[PDB]
Amino acid sequence: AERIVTIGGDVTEIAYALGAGDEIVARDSTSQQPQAAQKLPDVGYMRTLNAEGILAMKPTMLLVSELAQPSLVLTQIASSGVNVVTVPGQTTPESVAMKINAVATALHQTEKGQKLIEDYQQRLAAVNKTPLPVKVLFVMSHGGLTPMAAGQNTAADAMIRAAGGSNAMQGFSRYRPLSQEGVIASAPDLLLITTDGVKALGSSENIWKLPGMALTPAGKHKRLLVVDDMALLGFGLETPQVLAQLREKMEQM
Ligand SMILES: [Br-]
Ligand SMILES: [Br-]
Ligand SMILES: [Br-]
Repeated sequence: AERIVTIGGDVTEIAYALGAGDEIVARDSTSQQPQAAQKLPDVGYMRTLNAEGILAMKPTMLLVSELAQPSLVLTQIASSGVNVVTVPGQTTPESVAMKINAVATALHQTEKGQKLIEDYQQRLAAVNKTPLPVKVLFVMSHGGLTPMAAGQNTAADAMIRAAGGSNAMQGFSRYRPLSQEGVIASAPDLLLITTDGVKALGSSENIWKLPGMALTPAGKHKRLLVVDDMALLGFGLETPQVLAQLREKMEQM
């Protein structure tokens, strides 16, 4: 009897996993999993929401990532009588269980949430996170906006560390434009990028034309790992599988 709008691909996938599929009426553009979600109306991008697009779906509940913007839109939706449930957005392996908890509590499925958490925790524990001497550079890019490198306090940094690797970029937080000297000094062994990042550059071969990139170990061997954006950076249920693959890629080298 509820009508749920879910915002954040991590959140949507969790809500489906807890059995709420029948009640989900719309989602945001970052929500493409499971495949059923793709058939639902799309209310806008998580970071550029508008109230009308959500209210048009006549929701009773909005399950929304803390990463959603603008915050004013959430306030407007709550004022309209919709139950707005914020889901934690911390980009850490500990955070996934808190996300499951938040959604399970809202859906009155605490028991199923506890089981999903137990499973996630065991899958995460099984990934080898012991340090490996491999440096990874993550590049974030847009359709025409300057390509950037991720430093600390980013989702990409957290994933690299959780797989036992080292971020090639050190000493700054969030993102900085790529420079030839900084990229060369960072000397990454592996280039990590999302599918949308490749789309913005046009092709994978354009990665190797970025500043300094051809003059790094990664560039010398065109060593790369391209991952779906929400799987790589979203900190959802598939986080252990992504970490296991990142670990394997670092090991094979
Ligand atoms: Br977004
Ligand atoms: Br990131
Ligand atoms: Br490769």
